[PDB]
Amino acid sequence: SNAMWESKFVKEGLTFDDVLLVPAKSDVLPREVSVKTVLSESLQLNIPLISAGMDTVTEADMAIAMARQGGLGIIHKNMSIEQQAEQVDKVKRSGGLLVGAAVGVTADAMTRIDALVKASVDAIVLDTAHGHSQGVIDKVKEVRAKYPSLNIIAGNVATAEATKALIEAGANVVKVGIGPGSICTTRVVAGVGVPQLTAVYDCATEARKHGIPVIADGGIKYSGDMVKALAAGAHVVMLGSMFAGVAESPGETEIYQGRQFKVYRGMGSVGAMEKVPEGIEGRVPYKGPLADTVHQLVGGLRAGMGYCGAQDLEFLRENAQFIRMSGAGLLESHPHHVQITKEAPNYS
Amino acid sequence: SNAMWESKFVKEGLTFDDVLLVPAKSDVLPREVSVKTVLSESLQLNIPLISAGMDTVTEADMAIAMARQGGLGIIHKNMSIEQQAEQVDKVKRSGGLLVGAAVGVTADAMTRIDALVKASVDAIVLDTAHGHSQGVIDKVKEVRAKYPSLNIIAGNVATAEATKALIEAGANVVKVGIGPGSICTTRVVAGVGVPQLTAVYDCATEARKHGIPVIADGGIKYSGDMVKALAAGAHVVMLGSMFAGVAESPGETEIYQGRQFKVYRGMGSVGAMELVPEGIEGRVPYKGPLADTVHQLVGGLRAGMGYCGAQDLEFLRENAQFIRMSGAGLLESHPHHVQITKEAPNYS
Amino acid sequence: NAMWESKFVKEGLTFDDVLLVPAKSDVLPREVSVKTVLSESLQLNIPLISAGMDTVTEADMAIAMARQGGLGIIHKNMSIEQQAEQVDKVKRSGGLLVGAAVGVTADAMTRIDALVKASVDAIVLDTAHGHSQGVIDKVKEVRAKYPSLNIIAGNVATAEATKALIEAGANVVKVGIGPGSICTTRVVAGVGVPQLTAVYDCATEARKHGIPVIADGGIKYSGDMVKALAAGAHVVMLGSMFAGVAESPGETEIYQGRQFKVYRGMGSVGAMEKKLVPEGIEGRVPYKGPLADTVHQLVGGLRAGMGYCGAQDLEFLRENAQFIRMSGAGLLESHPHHVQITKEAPNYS
Amino acid sequence: FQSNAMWESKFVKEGLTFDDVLLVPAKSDVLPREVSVKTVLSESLQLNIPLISAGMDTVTEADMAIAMARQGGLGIIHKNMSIEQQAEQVDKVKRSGGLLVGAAVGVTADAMTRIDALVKASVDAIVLDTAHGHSQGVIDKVKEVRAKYPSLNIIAGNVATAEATKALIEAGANVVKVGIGPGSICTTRVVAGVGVPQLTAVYDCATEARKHGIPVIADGGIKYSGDMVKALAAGAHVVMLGSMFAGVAESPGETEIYQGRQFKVYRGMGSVGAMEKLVPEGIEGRVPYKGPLADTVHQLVGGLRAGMGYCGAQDLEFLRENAQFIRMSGAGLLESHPHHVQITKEAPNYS
Ligand SMILES: CC(C)(NC(=O)Nc1ccc(Cl)cc1)c1cccc(C(=N)NO)c1
Ligand SMILES: CC(C)(NC(=O)Nc1ccc(Cl)cc1)c1cccc(C(=N)NO)c1
Ligand SMILES: CC(C)(NC(=O)Nc1ccc(Cl)cc1)c1cccc(C(=N)NO)c1
Ligand SMILES: CC(C)(NC(=O)Nc1ccc(Cl)cc1)c1cccc(C(=N)NO)c1
Ligand SMILES: O=c1[nH]cnc2c1ncn2[C@@H]1O[C@H](COP(=O)(O)O)[C@@H](O)[C@H]1O
Ligand SMILES: O=c1[nH]cnc2c1ncn2[C@@H]1O[C@H](COP(=O)(O)O)[C@@H](O)[C@H]1O
Ligand SMILES: O=c1[nH]cnc2c1ncn2[C@@H]1O[C@H](COP(=O)(O)O)[C@@H](O)[C@H]1O
Ligand SMILES: O=c1[nH]cnc2c1ncn2[C@@H]1O[C@H](COP(=O)(O)O)[C@@H](O)[C@H]1O
Ligand SMILES: [K+]
Ligand SMILES: [K+]
Ligand SMILES: [K+]
Ligand SMILES: [K+]
Repeated sequence: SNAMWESKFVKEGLTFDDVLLVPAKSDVLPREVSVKTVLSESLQLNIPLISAGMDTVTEADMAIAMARQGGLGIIHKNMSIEQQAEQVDKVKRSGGLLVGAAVGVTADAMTRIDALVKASVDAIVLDTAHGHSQGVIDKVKEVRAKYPSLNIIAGNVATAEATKALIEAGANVVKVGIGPGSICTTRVVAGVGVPQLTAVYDCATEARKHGIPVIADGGIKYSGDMVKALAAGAHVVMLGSMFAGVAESPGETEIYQGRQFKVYRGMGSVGAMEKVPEGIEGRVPYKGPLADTVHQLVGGLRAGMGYCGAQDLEFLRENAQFIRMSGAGLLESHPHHVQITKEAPNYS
Repeated sequence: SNAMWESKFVKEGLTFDDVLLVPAKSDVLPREVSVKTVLSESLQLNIPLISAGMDTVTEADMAIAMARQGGLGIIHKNMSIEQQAEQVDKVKRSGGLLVGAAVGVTADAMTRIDALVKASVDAIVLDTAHGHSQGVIDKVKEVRAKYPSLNIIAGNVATAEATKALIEAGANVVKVGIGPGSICTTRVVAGVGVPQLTAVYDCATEARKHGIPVIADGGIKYSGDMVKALAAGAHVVMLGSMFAGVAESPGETEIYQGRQFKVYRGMGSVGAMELVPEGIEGRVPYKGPLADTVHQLVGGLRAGMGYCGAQDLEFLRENAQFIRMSGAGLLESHPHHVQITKEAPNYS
Repeated sequence: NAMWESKFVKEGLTFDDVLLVPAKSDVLPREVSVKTVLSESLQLNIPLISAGMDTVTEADMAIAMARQGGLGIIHKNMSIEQQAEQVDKVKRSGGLLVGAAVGVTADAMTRIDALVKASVDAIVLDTAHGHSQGVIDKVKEVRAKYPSLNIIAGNVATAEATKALIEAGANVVKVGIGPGSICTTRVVAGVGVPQLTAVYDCATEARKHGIPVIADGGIKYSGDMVKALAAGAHVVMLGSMFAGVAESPGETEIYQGRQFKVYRGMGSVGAMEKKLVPEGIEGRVPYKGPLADTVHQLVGGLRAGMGYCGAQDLEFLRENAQFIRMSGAGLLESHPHHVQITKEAPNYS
Repeated sequence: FQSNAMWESKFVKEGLTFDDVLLVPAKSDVLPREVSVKTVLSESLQLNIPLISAGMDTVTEADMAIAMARQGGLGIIHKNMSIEQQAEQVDKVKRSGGLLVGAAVGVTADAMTRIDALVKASVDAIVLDTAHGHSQGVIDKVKEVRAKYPSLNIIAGNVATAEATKALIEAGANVVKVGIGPGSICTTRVVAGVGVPQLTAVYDCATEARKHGIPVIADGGIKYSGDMVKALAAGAHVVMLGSMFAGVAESPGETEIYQGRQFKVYRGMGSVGAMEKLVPEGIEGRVPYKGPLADTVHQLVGGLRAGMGYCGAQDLEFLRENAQFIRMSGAGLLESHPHHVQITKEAPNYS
C-alpha cells in the first residue's frame, strides 16, 4: 500500500515551451503538403483547427467563417436551448457547412441535445471541467444509447485512464486539456493539472489503441505550438485566445491606447457564470478577419511539416521527434537582443 | 570519514510551483467532499486552516473568527503573560471555541504555559526558529511531563529526523516549515531551508509511521498551494499573508497611494523585535471580512479534491499523485497572453 | 513502436546553458592562433564570417570583412548582374576572399555561372531547410559542373543532414535552424535544435569526413563564439553583431536621438518584397562605428577564451575544450549582477 | 579511442551556484551566540572572522584594511598603485597596531621587485592575483616566490578546478583562491565564455586542497550573508567580498548622491576605467552607501552564526565537514526570498 505514497512525485510533464521539433529528411515542400484530417466517417476537416465554445469566441458568424476556411466552430452553450438551435441552423443552411455545439453535463442536458440534432448538428461537445467524473461517463452512455450515429466529443481529460474511460462510454473524440488555457486559473486555484504536451501525448497513446482521435484544447499561443500539439499525437487543436480577437467573433471592439481590443474571458470566470472561479476576464488585441489569422496558422503548419518531412498529418503524428530544451533554449527560440521595428503577421 | 563530504549535494527539493496534482477518477462533486480533519483526541477542525501566531495576523478577534469558520487561531507570544492568558479566555468565552497560543522556548516558558492552561487553552504551540535544537526537545519533554493531556504543537522542522525527535519527545502535532514564509529571509540571511513541499512530504513520511499529523506552515500564495500541501501529507496548513489582510486581524487599515492596506511583518523582523533579523516588514491589501477569504480557500480545495477524486482529506493524503513541471509549465498554469481587466476573488 | 516512444528522449543545450571549464595553460591570449582552413582555397585569419543578408553584407562589408582576415557572403536580394558586380568589386580590391548566397531555385545555376565568372571563392546554397532532396539534388548538380568550387551547404541541425549534404558534394556545412536573433522559425513552425547541441551533433558527423561546419546564428556575445568554436565549429557566422557597423547595407536612422541601423531577417515581410508566412522579423540595432572595433572585441574575447582553455590554436580548442552545464541561476551569476552599470563596455551592452 | 574521450565528455559536467541550493537544518545543541567563527589559514595567519575584503581599487585600501583587521578579518591592498605607494599602504596598516594586512601582486616581470618592497613593509600575505591561476606563468611565480621566502604566506588564484588547485599547492602556495567569473562586476564568462559555477568550483577545489591540508578562499558571487554560509559549508575556510564591502564608509572613493540616495562607485579590476583598444573582462557600476564597516560585518557574522546553529556546527570545521545541501529549482529560489508582500522598510540584512 506503500506504493501510492512513494510514487507521489515520480511523473514528469512537458509543455510547448519545453521542446522543439527536430528537422528530418524531407521530400515534400510546404506548398505541396496535405493538412486534411478525419475525426470520424461523418466528420472530416480540411484544416485541423476548431474554434472554442466560449461566449467570447464562437457564435453563428464565427462557426460560419470557420467552416468556410475548412475548419469547425463549436457554438457555446451560454444561451437558451432554442437560441443555440437557431445558431446551429443558421450555419447549416448557409451553404451546408459543418457546425458543432457545446452541451454541459446537467439534468437538462438531454433536452438541449435533442434540439441540436434536429438542427442537424454534426457533433456535440460534452465539455466539462473534469471529464474523468462518473457524471460525465454516464451522460456519454445516455447520449450514445439515444443517438448511435451522433459524433460525441468528450472532455476535458489529461490522462490515459480518463481517455480509456470516455472511449469505453461511446465518445468518438476525446478533448484533452486541464489547465493550459490562457484565461484559465484551474491549476492556480485548485492546484490540479497536467502539462499540455504530456497530457496530449499520454491521451493520444491510449486513443491510438482504439483508432480514436484526440483534440488538444488550450494553451496554444503561436502557430508553432499548434504543430507541436499535432506532432505529439493530436488530430486537431482547439483555439480560444488566438480566435477571440478576430472580427467574426461575438462582442464588440473596445479601445485601449488607440488600439482595438475584443473581450476574452474564461467560461469559469465570474462574468461568464452570471449569464469559486477557475478563470479570469480579459481582452486580446483585435486581429481583423478570420482568414488572415487562419492563413498564418496553416502556413506555419505547412512550414513545420516541411521541416519534418511530413506529407500528411499522420506521418507527422507517428514519426516526428522532439528535443527538450531549458529556459535558455526558449529565449534563443524567440527573437532576442534586437529591437523589433514592425509587428509580424504571425508574431506579436 | 568521507561519507558526509560526498553526500553534500545529493538531495533534491521541490516547492509548490514545481508540481501539479494529476486529475483522477472521481465519484464525488466539490460540494459533497469532506474537509474535516482530526489533529488529536481533543482537537477537531471543520476546515483545515490555522491562522499563524504572529503579532500581525491573529489575536482574540482573529482567533474568534477562525474558530467560527471551522479553523483555529494561535494567539501570538509578543505580549505579557497576563495579556496572552486574557486573550485565550476572551476566545474561550465566545461560545466554547477552540484556540491556541504560541510559546517560545525560554526560561519563562513554563510560567506562560501554566497561565494558558488555566485559561483552558486547547493547544500550545512551541515555536522556535529551529525545532531540531536540544533546547526545544527538552522543553517538549517537560511540558508533556507536567501536562500529559495537553495538545502540544512543536515546530518548526523540515526533516524526517527532526520530526521523529519531537514525536518521541511527546508532541501531538509537528509544524513543518523552515524558510518558505512570505515575509521570511531565513534562507537568504542564513542560507538554511528545505523547499516546503519536499519538507512537508519528508516529515509526513516519518509522522505517518506514528499517526502524528503535520502542519504545512508558510509558502502558500494561492488556494491551490493549500491543496498541494495537504496532498503531500499534511493534515492542516497554517497561513500568514493570506490572512493578514482581513478585517479581524490586529492593527488597523492604513491608506497608501489611495488604497487600503494592512501591515504584515515577520516575527523575526526589526519592527516585531522592538540577533540579526530573519524577516522583513511589509504591506498587504485590505481584503475585507475573513469569511470571504475562507470561502475562496475552501472552495478551491473542494475543486481540487473533486479533480483528484478525494471524498475526504485522508483519500487525498494517501492517493493524490503529483507531476513535476518546469518554469515553462508554471507559465502555462497561470493565465498568460491575455490582458486581465477584472480581479477575480481567488486570483489577484 | 520505437518512433512513438522516442518522441521526447532528446535533450538540447544552447550557449547560455554551459560554461567553458578553465584548463591547464602555457598559452597567453596574445600568442594564440585564430586561423582556420575550410578548404584548400579558403583560409581565414580570423574565424568570422558576416552573414549573407540584405542588411548585413554587401560589397563594402565584404571588403572590410576580408581586410580583417574574415569573409563576407554577398546576399542574393539583388539581380544576378548586381551580385556578379559585387563579387568582382570585392575581388578587384586586392584579390580579397568573397562568397555569395544562392537559393535553391530554377535560376540557381544561371546565377552560379555569373558568380564563378566573377571569380567567386564560395557559393552558399542557403535554404530554410537544408535536409530537403531539392537541396541535395541541387548540390550534386552544382558539384558536377564545378569540381573546384567551394560549396557551403545549409542550413541543417542534425547528424543525418550533415552526412546527406557531404555525400552530395558540399565542402562546408552550415549549422543552425532557429537560433538567429531575428528568427521566428522555432516560434512559427515549432522546429529547431538548440544551437550548441546542433553544432556538436553536426561536428560529430562532419569530423568523420574531415568537413568543417559553420556555427550560424544565435551569437549574442563574444563568449558565445568561443562556445560555438569549442563545440566543434571551425568558423562562426554573425548577423546581429555586424548589422550596426558602418560598413553594412542600409543607412543610419535616428531613434530617440540615437543612431540606429535597420536589421531584419531575410524571411521577414520587408525582406521578401525586396500572402506568404514569414519566419523573421524587422528590427534595428545600435550604430556601432567601424567594423575593426567590433572585430577587435570579438577576436579579443576569443583569444582570452582560448587562453583559459589552454588552446594555442583553434584545432586544440575544437578537440579538447570541456564544458560544464549550469542552470538559470548560473546564467544570472555569469552576467554582472546586483550592481547598477554606469558605463557601457565595448563587449557588454 | 583516446582522442575521442575528450570529445564525448564535453557536456558531462554539471555545476551549481549559491541560488541553486539550501543548507539542510540538522540536529543542533549549540546556539548562534555560542559558536566559534575563528579560522586558521596558516600558522602565521589566523582570523577571528572568516571575511576578507577584495583587493580592488574601489574596495580595499589602508583605512579598509585597518577596519577589516580590527574586526578580526583581513584586507588585501590592491595593486593598481606604484610599488612605493603599496608598500607604504602596507606599512600604514602595520603601524596601526600591528594589524594583519595583505597585498595583491600580479604575475609580471616587476612582480618580484614589487614583492620585495611589500615584505620589507612587513606584509603578512601576498596575493598572486591573476585572471587565470592555472597558467604556467602563475605556477612559475609561486615556485620563484617560495624559493626566496620559505615562510611567506602565498595566496595564489584564481582557479576553479581541482587540477588547478593541486598545481598551485605543488608550486608552494599556502592558500588557494577560488572563483572564475562569479563576481558581481565580472564579465569573464560573457566575453570569454569561461567559468565554473562558484559553489561547484569551491567544492571541487576544496576536495583537492583538503587532501593537502590547504585552505581555500571562496572569491566572488556572494550577494547575501547566506551565500557566505553556503560557501563555507561547501568547503571554503574563508570568503572574499567585494560588492558587499564596496559601499562601506572605510573604502576608497567618495559617496556620490543620485536621486536623494548615497552611492559609491564599484568597478571590476578588468574594467576599462580601472585598467586605464583592448578587451575588458569587467564593468563599472555603483552600489548604495552602507555606512561604517562594523554594521555590515555584524550582519554578515550574525548570519553566519544563525546558519551554524541551524546546522549544529560549533565551529567552522564541523560546518565544512558535515553540512548538507538540498538542491532546488528557480521556483524554490522565489520561495526562499520574501514574496507576494510589498516591502515597506529596508532590513539591515536584506535589500
Ligand atoms: C464552475 C467552474 C468554476 N468550476 C468547476 O466546475 N469546477 C469543478 C467541477 C468539477 C470537479 Cl470534479 C471539480 C471542479 C467552472 C466553470 C466553467 C469551466 C470550468 C473549467 N475549469 N473547465 O471547463 C470550471
Ligand atoms: C530571533 C530570530 C531573528 N532568529 C533566530 O532566532 N534564529 C535562530 C535561532 C536558533 C538557531 Cl539554532 C538558529 C537561528 C527569529 C525570531 C523569530 C522567528 C525566527 C524564524 N526564522 N522562524 O520562526 C527567527
Ligand atoms: C520563405 C521563408 C519565410 N520560409 C521558408 O522558406 N520556409 C520553409 C522552406 C522550406 C521548407 Cl521544407 C520548410 C519551410 C524564408 C525566407 C527566407 C529565409 C528563411 C529561413 N528561415 N532561412 O534561410 C525562410
Ligand atoms: C586584462 C583582463 C581584461 N583580462 C585578462 O587578463 N584575461 C586573460 C588573462 C590570461 C588568460 Cl590565460 C586568459 C585571459 C583582466 C584584467 C583584470 C582582471 C581580469 C579578471 N578576469 N580577473 O582578475 C582580467
Ligand atoms: O474558465 C475556464 N477555466 C478553465 N479552462 C477554460 C475556461 N474557459 C475556457 N477554458 C478552456 O481553455 C480553452 C482555450 O484556451 P486558449 O486557447 O489557450 O485560450 C478552451 O477551449 C477551454 O477548454
Ligand atoms: O520573521 C520570521 N522569520 C522566518 N519565518 C517567519 C517569521 N515570521 C513568521 N514566520 C513563518 O512564516 C509563516 C507564515 O508564512 P506565510 O503564510 O507565507 O506568510 C509563519 O506561520 C511562520 O512559520
Ligand atoms: O528571416 C530569417 N528567418 C530565419 N533565420 C534567418 C532569417 N534571416 C537570417 N537568418 C539566419 O540568422 C543568421 C544570423 O543570426 P544572428 O547572428 O543571431 O543575427 C543568418 O546568418 C541566417 O542563418
Ligand atoms: O574585472 C574583473 N573581472 C573578473 N573578476 C573580477 C574583476 N574584478 C574583481 N573580480 C573578482 O570579483 C571578486 C569580488 O566580486 P563580488 O564580491 O561578487 O562583487 C574579487 O575578489 C575578484 O576575484
Ligand atoms: K530566434
Ligand atoms: K493557465
Ligand atoms: K559575473
Ligand atoms: K522566504
